[PDB]
Formats: sequence, C-alpha cells, structure tokens
Amino acid sequence: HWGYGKHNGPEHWHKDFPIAKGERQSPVDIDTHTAKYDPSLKPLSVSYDQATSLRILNNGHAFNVEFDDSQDKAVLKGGPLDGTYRLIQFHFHWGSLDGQGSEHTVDKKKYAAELHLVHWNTKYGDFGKAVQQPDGLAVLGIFLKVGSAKPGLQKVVDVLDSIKTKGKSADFTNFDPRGLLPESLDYWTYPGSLTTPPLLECVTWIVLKEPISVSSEQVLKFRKLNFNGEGEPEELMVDNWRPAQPLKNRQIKASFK
Ligand SMILES: NS(=O)(=O)Nc1ccc(S(N)(=O)=O)cc1
Ligand SMILES: NS(=O)(=O)Nc1ccc(S(N)(=O)=O)cc1
Ligand SMILES: NS(=O)(=O)Nc1ccc(S(N)(=O)=O)cc1
Ligand SMILES: [Zn+2]
Repeated sequence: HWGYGKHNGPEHWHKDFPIAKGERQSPVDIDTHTAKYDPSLKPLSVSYDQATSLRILNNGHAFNVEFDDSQDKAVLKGGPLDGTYRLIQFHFHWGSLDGQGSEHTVDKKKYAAELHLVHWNTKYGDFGKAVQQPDGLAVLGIFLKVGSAKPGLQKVVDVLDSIKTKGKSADFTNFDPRGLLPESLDYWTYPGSLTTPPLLECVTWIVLKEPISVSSEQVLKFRKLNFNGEGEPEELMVDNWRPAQPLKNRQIKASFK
C-alpha cells in the first residue's frame, strides 16, 4: 500500500489518511532564528541504562530495533514532557545520497539521515492506548551526518544483512541505545505527528541540535536494505523520509539560549 514511490509516496498518503493535511503534522523545517528559548522547559532526562532490546525488524519502510517495554526501563522525561515516557523502539530515515535523508530540516538543511527513538506516555498503559491521545508519544529525533564512524551503531549495521527484505526479523538483544546519542542534549521541541501513516497527531517532538557522525560505509549499508519482500523485484530501501510539512499554528521552542 503506502510507501515512498512515485505512485504511493507522501503526496498520495492523504487519500487514505486525511490527517496528512492536518493541523500538527510532522516533520517540519526548524527555523533556528524564529525558534524561541523557553525558560519553562525542565532539564531533559534520558535514562537508558536499563534498556532491554529484543529484536530488529525490516517492516518494509525502515528497520525497527524493538525493546521490552513491559517494565519501568529506558525512560525519557523532563524537558517539555509531563510524566514518564517509555522507549518502545527506534529506527532511522535516510536518503539515496548523503545530501538528503532527514525528515526534519534545520534552516532548510537536510541531513543524511535521522534517528527516531520512540516512547509512549506511561499514564496511558501501553502504546496502543497512547496513540489515541494528544500527548501519548514522545519521539527523540537525532540527525546523522556523514564523517567519522559511530562505534555504537556498528552492531546495528552488521545485522542488517539478515533482515534484507520486508517481513524479516532477527534476535537483537543487549543493544545499548546510549551509544547513538551525541554529547549535547540541547534541543528544539514542538507538537507534531507520526511521520508515516497513520500520521497520528500524538507526538511531542524533541529534536536534538547536535547531529551524530556516522561513516559513509555505515550509511551505505542502510541503503542495501530492501522495501520489497523476499523473491520480489528489488527496490532499495532509500529515501524513506517524508518532506517538511506546514508549521501552521505552532511554535518551535529551544531548550538553549
Ligand atoms: N496512503 S496511500 O498512499 O494513499 N495508500 C495507497 C496508495 C497507492 C496504492 S496502489 N498500490 O497504487 O493501489 C495503495 C495504497
Ligand atoms: N510490548 S513488547 O512486546 O515488550 N515490545 C514491543 C516493541 C515494539 C512494538 S511495535 N510493533 O514496534 O510497536 C510492539 C511491542
Ligand atoms: N508504525 S506505527 O505503529 O504507527 N508507529 C510509529 C512510530 C513512530 C513513527 S515516527 N516516524 O517516529 O514518527 C511512526 C509510526
Ligand atoms: Zn521515524
């Protein structure tokens, strides 16, 4: 069905998911000069010391590293968030070339890729119930640029050959997501949505200002994945990003001055 091709890409999504033209859609361009420092923001807290990864899956749109979220582990709190949000999975969006790939942009600049660490508000019980609330999710977005290799990303890169096609999964335990974070937690935040259908508007976006560096070799392996399932014509999993959407009645807040 929906995808990133000419006949099922972002421009077509609204037909089956009308919210695609909603009032708080993501991603968006982050105009750094218009963004305003917000003193009401509390310190951001990323506590992944107890994170328990379980599996990695090629879902035909990207690959998800899934976590066991049945217990109070790997949580995000503070910042613009009220309460605790639990990590359920992370994935990336990337391009066919280093010059594009990210969903959010900074002053219209597109990064090579973008990491999304997905969390759900614990007050709602689980992910399913959370996506029915305006503040059900919190996604920590991190930009990727091509340069030095990111050591903490290699284990992910080396398992991709086992989940080349749609529907394939593989055991992926003991992966520490702390190895994917930049040094600084400075960020921009705004109310948005999921960037892929169903495009639900339940996300508080927290996009870090400092990008992490990954090597050309690492991202090239991302590009070897397939959108298609085994035995079908090969279509490389590249450019699986949605372009910036209208900001509409929203303001982007900065955690730094
Ligand atoms: N969300 S959407 O992009 O409109 N969904 C969609 C778009 C195109 C087709 S198809 N394969 O052309 O019939 C099927 C589903
Ligand atoms: N809830 S869990 O079984 O521990 N883990 C889990 C992790 C990820 C997803 S999903 N399908 O990515 O939303 C669903 C469940
Ligand atoms: N695929 S889903 O079950 O709706 N969950 C989901 C989770 C996160 C995002 S995103 N790209 O981080 O906005 C999009 C969809
Ligand atoms: Zn995403």
